[PDB]
Amino acid sequence: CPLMVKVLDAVRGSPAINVAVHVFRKAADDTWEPFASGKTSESGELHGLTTEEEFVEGIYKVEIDTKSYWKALGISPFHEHAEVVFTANDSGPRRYTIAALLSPYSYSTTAVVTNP
Amino acid sequence: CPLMVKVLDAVRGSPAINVAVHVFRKAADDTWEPFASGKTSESGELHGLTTEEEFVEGIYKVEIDTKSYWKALGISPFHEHAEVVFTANDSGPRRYTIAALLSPYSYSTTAVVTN
Amino acid sequence: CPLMVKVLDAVRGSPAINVAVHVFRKAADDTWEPFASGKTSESGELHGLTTEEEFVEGIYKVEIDTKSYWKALGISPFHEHAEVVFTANDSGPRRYTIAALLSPYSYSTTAVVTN
Amino acid sequence: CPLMVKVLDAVRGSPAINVAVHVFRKAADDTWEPFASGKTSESGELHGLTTEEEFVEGIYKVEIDTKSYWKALGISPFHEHAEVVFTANDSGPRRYTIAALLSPYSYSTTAVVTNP
Ligand SMILES: CC1=C(CC(=O)O)c2cc(F)ccc2/C1=C\c1ccc([S@](C)=O)cc1
Ligand SMILES: CC1=C(CC(=O)O)c2cc(F)ccc2/C1=C\c1ccc([S@](C)=O)cc1
Repeated sequence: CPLMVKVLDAVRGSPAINVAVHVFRKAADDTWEPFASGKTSESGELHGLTTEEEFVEGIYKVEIDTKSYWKALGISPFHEHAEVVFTANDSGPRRYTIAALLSPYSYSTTAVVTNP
Repeated sequence: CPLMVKVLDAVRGSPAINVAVHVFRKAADDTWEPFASGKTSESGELHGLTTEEEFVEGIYKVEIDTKSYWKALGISPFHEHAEVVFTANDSGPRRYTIAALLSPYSYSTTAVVTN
Repeated sequence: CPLMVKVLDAVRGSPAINVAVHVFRKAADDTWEPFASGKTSESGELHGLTTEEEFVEGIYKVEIDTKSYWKALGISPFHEHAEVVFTANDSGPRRYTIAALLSPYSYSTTAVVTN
Repeated sequence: CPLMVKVLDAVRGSPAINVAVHVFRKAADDTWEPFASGKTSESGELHGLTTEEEFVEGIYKVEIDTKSYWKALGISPFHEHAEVVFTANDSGPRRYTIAALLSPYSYSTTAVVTNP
């Protein structure tokens, strides 16, 4: 599994469950093409977005739909979403975990990049 | 000053100086329109981006060119840029400070909305 | 002002106001000696903790009473307090800003060391 | 496993390996008694610190030895260590993960608390 997302909720001290995530890849014409999407599980994790074969070199945007997550919990958050934009596989195949920590007016995102 | 940006460097423990920042507003057709830009000062701050007259309710994107910042320090970063997308509202508090803390493989962003 | 503290609230997007802060210096016997204290202002800041004459090289602990802050907002927090421990050095930059971002089950702290 | 530590390195985008961790518990006389210690593994994780039986109600301090970690990588960091202080098991047994993200002049710590 070459592309990982893991989301935590800094208000509840829990995984952030059912968080929608949309992945895009920059096309040759410089537009964002839809690449993959999904929702975090009970554990706050999202696996199986892509395969090594399909996950080629490129610039990727991981959109984490934070506003919808917070709204459902009765909180009016600041951000529309978190977007994490990065070049992937530009030195051969890697495994990426995008880790996000969510508060209503703040978020952090960290990448864990490993060589399999 | 309705909209300020402050950027800090978590590796050097300093303001992040000369970081390019580009602000966009979402247009009716859902495309991003350039709105304002600048570079952070020696205090890591960017002021005078817009005015209260111009800064109307709407969706905005603040783009922070973190990749160029790290490259100028000889450090290989993960992100192309940091991206902060939000709705500006007239209701609640109306001075917006977008704060950002930068590491090569991590960033955090916080909004300070005051009266 | 050799040592400043700024505290932000990540739930409300505001300065963290009236947060008690206690500063300690490590004594020769490795015990913590009270050094300075105060409460954050309406801007979430604490100034005038010490002077350049008094703020000598040594190990310091800045304790931020986050638990009481959350309790006053009716929110159940994880931590007893935030704890920031560091060596003050004369060599490098010498205005220290201890910045802290608070969530109920999370906090971040950053040091801004300037010239 | 009722007490978890997981540490990441925000400079290298990797787990923080061989990070020393010391756990203390507040005694009846208000002193910090040594409770458990260990080092993060290749995955940045530390397991097996304690057992449900030994992990009773109390106030705990998790000290993460960040300064030694950074020094070995040739970086002079700001903090001596991270200390995470919390009441545990004060409403019955829980499982705790203390998650830390490290930069030379900054750190964050989040708790993930689950009911088994
Ligand atoms: C070690 C670690 C993990 C691994 C895990 O949970 O399995 C993690 C996962 C997430 F989804 C979010 C954060 C973390 C984390 C540390 C951490 C990161 C950012 C912050 S922000 C900058 O306040 C604080 C702490
Ligand atoms: C109080 C505060 C300020 C205000 C200031 O210093 O002027 C600030 C400005 C920034 F550009 C970035 C962070 C902070 C901050 C606390 C803080 C925020 C995020 C993190 S991340 C999530 O580790 C950690 C600490």
